[PDB]
Amino acid sequence: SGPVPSRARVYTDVNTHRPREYWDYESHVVEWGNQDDYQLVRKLGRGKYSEVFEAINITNNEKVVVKILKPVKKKKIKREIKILENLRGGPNIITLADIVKDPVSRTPALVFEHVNNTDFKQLYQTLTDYDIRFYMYEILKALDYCHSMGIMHRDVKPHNVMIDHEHRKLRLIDWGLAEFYHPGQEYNVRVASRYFKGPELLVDYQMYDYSLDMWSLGCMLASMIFRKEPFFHGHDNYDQLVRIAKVLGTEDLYDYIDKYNIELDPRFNDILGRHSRKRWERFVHSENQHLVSPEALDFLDKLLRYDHQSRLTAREAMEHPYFYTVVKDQAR
Ligand SMILES: O=C(O)[C@@H]1O[C@@H](O)[C@H](OS(=O)(=O)O)[C@@H](O)[C@@H]1O[C@H]1O[C@H](COS(=O)(=O)O)[C@@H](O[C@@H]2O[C@@H](C(=O)O)[C@@H](O[C@H]3O[C@H](COS(=O)(=O)O)[C@@H](O[C@@H]4O[C@@H](C(=O)O)[C@@H](O[C@H]5O[C@H](COS(=O)(=O)O)[C@@H](O[C@@H]6O[C@@H](C(=O)O)[C@@H](O[C@H]7O[C@H](COS(=O)(=O)O)[C@@H](O)[C@H](O)[C@H]7NS(=O)(=O)O)[C@H](O)[C@H]6OS(=O)(=O)O)[C@H](O)[C@H]5NS(=O)(=O)O)[C@H](O)[C@H]4OS(=O)(=O)O)[C@H](O)[C@H]3NS(=O)(=O)O)[C@H](O)[C@H]2OS(=O)(=O)O)[C@H](O)[C@H]1NS(=O)(=O)O
Repeated sequence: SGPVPSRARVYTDVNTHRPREYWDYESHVVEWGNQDDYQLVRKLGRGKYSEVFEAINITNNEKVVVKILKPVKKKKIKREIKILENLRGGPNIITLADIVKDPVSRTPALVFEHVNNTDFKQLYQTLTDYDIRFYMYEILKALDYCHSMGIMHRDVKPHNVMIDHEHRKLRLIDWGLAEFYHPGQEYNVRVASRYFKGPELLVDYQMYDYSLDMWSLGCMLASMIFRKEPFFHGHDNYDQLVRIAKVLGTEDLYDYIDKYNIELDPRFNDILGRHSRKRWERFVHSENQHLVSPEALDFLDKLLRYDHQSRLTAREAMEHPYFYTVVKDQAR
């Protein structure tokens, strides 16, 4: 009889009470600049939607990052630009410095403040328990800020968390998948990376909200305290839900399905089966035990829930005992 509607527990009508210009990005007017103001120094990477370069601003010798966008709908470019502008200056949000076009190619490119990146692959094993708590708290600052501004990131993963460990700075980047939250809107479930997709994406429930990001955060946390990246490592979008079900159990999954009257893909009942909810001690061993504590397990359990409404909000997560010490150290 159709899925049951859902509304965000927090920041439900933030966009409704703001002026139309804030969230109606299709009508945003962009003043494009000349990319000749920047000389590309070196290539940093080739992402899924763009190519990234370290560049120099020849007008003031500023080190910057130039993200030349691959051919995509101008609607998405406007969306990312508008979101970056609305969030500019927020805590732990990457800063859009300029918006330019190649004078000959007319290809759009976004200019960002430079951040001294540290690769998460080599940084995982460097992180102590306290470092994990600290950087999780910083990510929570960024997520709560963007959620309070009516925006869900929809692509939270280690690749999109730049960390300067020398100065303990953190930036949440890559807002090309972010969207404005509007109550009752049905969103595309073909977003985010497979390993960090919330169950609502895998079962094709389109009326999701900021809580999606929180699920992603949980996944990240599970990979850090357990030293298993990625934690839910599925072959495809169906095997991803199967890998989740083998940990969280199938009982809560089918309760979630029935609560929202979600029409499950018939190829799921052939592979989901019946699984108990595993205790987290199952994943603890001598190599990761120093990163696991009762507080970490309680926090992670409150993040990884099938029901998106029952997940902690970013603000609620910032108040968990797992971060107490961090908060204590931040009062200095
Ligand atoms: O520029 C600059 O910057 C510079 O600056 C400075 O330097 C200076 O100035 S001062 O002042 O300072 O001195 C200078 O130098 C400059 O400026 C100047 O100049 C320039 C140049 O000159 S000339 O010579 O050239 O003139 C200029 O500029 C120009 O222009 C501009 C513009 O235009 O803008 C630019 O361009 C670019 O970009 C753009 C954008 O931008 S913004 O701003 O906006 O950001 C773009 O455009 C876009 O596009 C187009 C086209 O298309 O082509 C148009 O559109 C239109 O049409 C369409 C059609 O369709 S069809 O169908 O046919 O195809 C429509 O529609 C749309 O689309 C479609 C499709 O796609 O298909 C669709 O979609 C979707 O959806 C649907 C839905 O349905 S239902 O069913 O649901 O109901 C579906 O169906 C479908 O299917 C889908 N599709 S798919 O594919 O996906 O599947 C729809 O329909 C839609 O979409 S949406 O999204 O919207 O929804 C539409 O609508 C239309 N529109 S309108 O507007 O018209 O109405 C347009 O135009 C647009 O669009 S929009 O959206 O945006 O609106 C373009 O393209 C570009 N180009 S390129 O080349 O690059 O590519 C630039 O800049 C230039 O150009 S060029 O060419 O040159 O390059 C300016 O203006 C000046 N200034 S003043 O002021 O002075 O004048």
